[PDB]
Amino acid sequence: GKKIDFLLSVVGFAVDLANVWRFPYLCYKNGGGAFLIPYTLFLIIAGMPLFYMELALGQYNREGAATVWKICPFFKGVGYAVILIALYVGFYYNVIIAWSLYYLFSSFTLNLPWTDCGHTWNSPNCTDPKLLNNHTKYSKYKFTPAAEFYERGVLHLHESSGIHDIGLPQWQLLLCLMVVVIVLYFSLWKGVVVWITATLPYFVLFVLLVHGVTLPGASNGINAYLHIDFYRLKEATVWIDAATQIFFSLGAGFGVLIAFASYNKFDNNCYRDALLTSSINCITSFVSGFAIFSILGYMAHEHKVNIEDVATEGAGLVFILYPEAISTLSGSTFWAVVFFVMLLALGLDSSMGGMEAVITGLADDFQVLKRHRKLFTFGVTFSTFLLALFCITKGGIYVLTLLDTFAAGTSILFAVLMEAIGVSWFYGVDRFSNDIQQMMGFRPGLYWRLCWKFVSPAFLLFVVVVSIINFKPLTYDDYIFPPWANWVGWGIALSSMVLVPIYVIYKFLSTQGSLWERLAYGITPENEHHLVAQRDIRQFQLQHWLAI
Ligand SMILES: [Cl-]
Repeated sequence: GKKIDFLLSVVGFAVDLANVWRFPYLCYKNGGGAFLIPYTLFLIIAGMPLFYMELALGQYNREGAATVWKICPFFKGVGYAVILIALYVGFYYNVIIAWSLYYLFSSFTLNLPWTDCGHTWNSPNCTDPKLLNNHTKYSKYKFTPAAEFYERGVLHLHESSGIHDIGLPQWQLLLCLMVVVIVLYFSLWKGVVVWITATLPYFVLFVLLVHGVTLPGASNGINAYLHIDFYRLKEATVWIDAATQIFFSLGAGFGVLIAFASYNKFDNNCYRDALLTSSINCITSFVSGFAIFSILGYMAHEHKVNIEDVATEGAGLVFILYPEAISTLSGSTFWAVVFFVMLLALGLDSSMGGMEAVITGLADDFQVLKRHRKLFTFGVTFSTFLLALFCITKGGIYVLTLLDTFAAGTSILFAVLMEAIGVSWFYGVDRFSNDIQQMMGFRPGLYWRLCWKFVSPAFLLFVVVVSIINFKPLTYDDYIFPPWANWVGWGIALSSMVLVPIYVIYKFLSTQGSLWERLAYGITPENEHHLVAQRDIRQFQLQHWLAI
């Protein structure tokens, strides 16, 4: 009875829109398996400890992303940075849900629009494998009925020459975005059915696996998935992608975990939560990759194209793959409806989590907003609506790619690294362990403390540095962005990165007293500031810095 509720809760917590939409094309962009090795390694080493850290911080301090830094006042800039990262992601995260709503609306028919050519949106080059009996060597084969539908009857991308000619918003995606935004606002306006939003993703995935294994070309897709290329592992692109996707799927670095845990019971078991979430995430990622590559092998067989060229490597890979596998099921209309309802539910839940992450973080800092949740929610929602309108234009896919590349890459990694440093070195891993013992009754093991203090920061710093010194100019399949687009993306990435040093400078300059007094007040918890006048600061001793 109640244990069923516990199950539903944990499984729903372990699923995300990321695992269903983003992981497929990141695994396919790399070799598959070659992406799972770095994925699992980083998952354990950095993701599990930092997920546990964020949950414990939120639970113990009962604060959001920003105000939780009363323990170490100099990192409120890190809190602000994660809130800004969360605000940036929503702009394009809400457009991926409008796509799901459009596909659901298009799915209410006995002849799915992506099954064959002959529609108003099909180009003369549309090739239906059933209606007819090569393809360069390194193009992405955009002439299939499903790709044609996605890019011309939904995106209308054929009316944009690049990110310099995005055009005007598409009026159908406009209505879908309006509906999504209204639903979010009315689901968030009055405070902080989910049963069927945690079981459906696994039923869909199970059906996908079982059915796609038994397809004419799935064997070669599985063989490609299970073949590992280490010369790919020697490039750091896979490592950067794996780290970013880990922090996307687990929800760390967005302020969502801290805000959600601020409402948890003080005695809730965070260690069990972290273990279960990480295990489910790993298993789900592996199964999702398996099914995705089985479908990719099927399409490679059907279209007589190389597996590396069958589908796009960016956002929309799912909107091509999943319709193409649904069209081969019996009663495909029912399956399309079910699948796109599943996508809508998952996306709405993820957007609600992120928007709540932002609203709670900003309301804890300013009480006026906390007293006017309706108006503040409306403001956040309307800003998101406009900055997402930017992404539903004819060239909106280019803007979405730029955002999905730059709004949480080196920025989210840097923010999580700063969180770990502030919690482990300046606040004290020993103090954090004592707090965890006070909450849950047992102290964290040596592995957790080592990961929090040395291992996870080291790997995070390595990946952050490598993502900067080894930066590949942005591209969308065969399209190469103009040089200024990369500068715009890097400015977007820095807009949140610079909030940490800027706030450190501001806090230092605001505090009164001599240099040492200002430093002590900036590194001491606000509830122990009376000790500063007594010249009793742990951080000014070697024992604090040599503590694990
Ligand atoms: Cl994932």
